[PDB]
Amino acid sequence: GPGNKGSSKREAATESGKTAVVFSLKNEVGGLVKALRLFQEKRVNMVHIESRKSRRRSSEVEIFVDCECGKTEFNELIQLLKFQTTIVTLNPPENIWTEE
Amino acid sequence: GPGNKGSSKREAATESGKTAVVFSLKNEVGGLVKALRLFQEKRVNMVHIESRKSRRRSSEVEIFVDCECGKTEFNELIQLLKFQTTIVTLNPPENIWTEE
Ligand SMILES: N[C@@H](Cc1ccccc1)C(=O)O
Ligand SMILES: N[C@@H](Cc1ccccc1)C(=O)O
Repeated sequence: GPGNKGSSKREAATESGKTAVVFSLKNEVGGLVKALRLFQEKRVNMVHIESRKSRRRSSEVEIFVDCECGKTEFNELIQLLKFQTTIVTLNPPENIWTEE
Repeated sequence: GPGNKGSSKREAATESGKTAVVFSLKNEVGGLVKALRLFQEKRVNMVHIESRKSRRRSSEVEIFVDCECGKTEFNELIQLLKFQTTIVTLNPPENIWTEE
């Protein structure tokens, strides 16, 4: 039975998609690592990360995290992130582009 | 070697500048948080962060971290970062070039 062939195996996938969420936190040191460690807990790797800091004396800053993961996993992760801070923006900042 | 009790009431803002370093790590999940937690240890906040992922099947990825801190503190931090991975790129001056 086993050991016969199996040199190649195709895994099914539910198409492809991306997820992104804007997470806000205090401009404290290490605030970002606590936000990203949650992604590590769910074993979700990020593909892009960008932080924006305003000079309007804002105590809080917005950090954009882009990652690819299942929508269910994503929703669960977002719910955990929402615990730390209220997230009302779940859209990417396509308004601002970067040279990259 | 603990010092004596005292307080530094002398401060100077004569020295000012920015620091940046390119830190490379494996494309593992949570690799970035370990890199950034070191900044937290030195109480260094980052002002900009950007990660680059290639599709050339590179096991390692390069993450750019920009922060403002003392040069001495920065050098010490870099030395700690160098422990985790060899860093040969330290924000090179690609703006100018020479043909020596
Ligand atoms: N994929 C790695 C490195 C990385 C961080 C952020 C953006 C892109 C890549 C991680 O999740 O730690
Ligand atoms: N200043 C905060 C948030 C931040 C992260 C990265 C870039 C800019 C700001 C921190 O160091 O966690």
